[PDB]
Amino acid sequence: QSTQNTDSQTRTISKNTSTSRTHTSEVHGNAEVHASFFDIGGSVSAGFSNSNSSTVAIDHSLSLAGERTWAETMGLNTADTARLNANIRYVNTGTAPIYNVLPTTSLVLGKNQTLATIKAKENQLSQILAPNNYYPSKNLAPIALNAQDDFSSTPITMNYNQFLELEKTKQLRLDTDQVYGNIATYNFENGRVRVDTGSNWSEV
Amino acid sequence: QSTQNTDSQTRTISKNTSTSRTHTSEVHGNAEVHASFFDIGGSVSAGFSNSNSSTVAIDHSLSLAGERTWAETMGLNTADTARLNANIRYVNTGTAPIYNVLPTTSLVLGKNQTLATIKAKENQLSQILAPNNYYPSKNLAPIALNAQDDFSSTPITMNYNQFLELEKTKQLRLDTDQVYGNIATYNFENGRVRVDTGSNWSEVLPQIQETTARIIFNGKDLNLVERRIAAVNPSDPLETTKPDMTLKEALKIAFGFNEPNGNLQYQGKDITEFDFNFDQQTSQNIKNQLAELNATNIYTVLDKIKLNAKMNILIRDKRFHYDRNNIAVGADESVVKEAHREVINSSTEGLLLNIDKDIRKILSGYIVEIEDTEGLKEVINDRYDMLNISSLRQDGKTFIDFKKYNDKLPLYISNPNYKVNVYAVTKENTIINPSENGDTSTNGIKKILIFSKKGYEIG
Repeated sequence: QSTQNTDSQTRTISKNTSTSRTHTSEVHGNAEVHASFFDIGGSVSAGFSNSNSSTVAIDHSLSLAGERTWAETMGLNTADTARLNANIRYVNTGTAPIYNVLPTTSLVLGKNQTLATIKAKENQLSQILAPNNYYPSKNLAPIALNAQDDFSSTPITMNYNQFLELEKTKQLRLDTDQVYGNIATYNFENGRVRVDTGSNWSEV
Repeated sequence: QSTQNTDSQTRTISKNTSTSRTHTSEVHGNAEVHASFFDIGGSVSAGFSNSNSSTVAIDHSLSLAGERTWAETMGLNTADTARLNANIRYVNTGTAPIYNVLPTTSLVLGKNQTLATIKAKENQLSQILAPNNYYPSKNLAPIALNAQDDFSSTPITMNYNQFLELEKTKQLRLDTDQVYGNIATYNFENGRVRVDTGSNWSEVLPQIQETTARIIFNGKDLNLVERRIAAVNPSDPLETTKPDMTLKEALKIAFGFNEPNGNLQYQGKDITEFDFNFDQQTSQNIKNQLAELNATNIYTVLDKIKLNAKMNILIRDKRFHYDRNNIAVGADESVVKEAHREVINSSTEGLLLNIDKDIRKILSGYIVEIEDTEGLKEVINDRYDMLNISSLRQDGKTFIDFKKYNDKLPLYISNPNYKVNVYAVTKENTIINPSENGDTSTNGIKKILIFSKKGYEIG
């Protein structure tokens, strides 16, 4: 949205001049009946008047125009109406811990109208998820997911009709499709439990 | 935003011409009555006038229009209203150093409204974080985090409603979710300690947490010091291969404690002036061990307390009361003034006296009043914000500057007899609230009374 304010002061200085030439004819008539005690008369008259005028004129003028303009504009794109951001936590109810946790989740509207399918990026990585624990911990606030893309440079987009349906129905559900994560194994060499980045729980 | 200035000069040269043709009719009437001494007349008249005109005209015209236009425009996008930038430092309170430090942090609004979660990028890398150190060092300025893309080419974004809520509430908190970082190991080949980029402390820290007892202690300058000591889990056969750990041996090796006269001591202070705290599992196990040992005082049997894995032992100082976060804050009325009495010479501008470094951290500020012989309250400078009157010294004589508010000049002794009182406020008494109503009469709060001397005695 944008607002525009505009002021405008206009000084208009105007000149005018004029001439005019009039030519007037005229034909008059008259009749008359006079009456007295003993004197009665009558009279008939007619008149022929020509005339000719010429009017020469000139004008000067000023004008001071002050204007204040208020304007407001709201642009929109129907394909990119809304951007999303999820606040989510990770829960381990299992028995073994899982390392380098990257869940694959899904934003879904309605019955089964899937908005988007997003794999967890490097901002969303969980190094350790021990069992009976949360990532992040319960005292802390949940994490934010707002980028479908890999290098995470694109927000999660919603078009117009889905935006209207979301603000009407308020039904936006989240599915956990699959979870990536590695095993750390014991080393008999030095006792140190080390992560194999190659193996994952998907195999197991 | 953009501003536009515009000038416009317009020359309008205009022509006009005209004709007109008028056709006029007219019907006149008249009556007349004349009267004289002996002559009376009357007359009736009527007139029929036609007429016809034709007016031919022409006009020329100029116009000079000068215009100056000012314009201003402010564009905005509601999804990308604000960009953020954090100034942050890295602190190592641990014991081993960590290499190639990349913390994963989180910008959070409100209660739990998370703005963003950002992993530290290559601009934000810390090569070394030795314990008891900062990255960067304390003399230098903290580092700037302002990026989201793993390639640092996109700034962190805030929309409109969050921007309004931030400028209203000013509540923007920062969470440290997890920290990436590597171990450097010793090489027996050439002695050179080398970084394994493959291994990280993520592999190691839960192994330490699940096998040790944790003890937190704050007797060294009221600072929470955490140490984990390996202790036996009986249900794990490999874990039972360790030698047994009594509590007293653990406190000796972990905190530098000693028995210089057969009595366990931290520095010159007895262990009996420290109190113990346990979570429910550890407290239950200590209860069971004391039930088996048939003893009551734990302080007598510290050489017999068998420790186990996953224990948690908080050891604090009884004299100073603490908060929810176990930060030092302010002791009992039997502690404050019980020992803050020094024999020193009174003076103007301020009070040169030596306050113990531990004790001073529990005081938020001081209140300076003057008492009449009969007894009258004329506080020298009131309000919470001007409360702080303490300073730092180069030889150990922590000042209380009484010449802070009197026009950058000294205290007003109206009479030599006039008593000069200086009091202090425990962090649990005077609060963080600064000038809520601007009134804030310092009289209405818990004040202890440490220094009280006569002005004439001052000389």
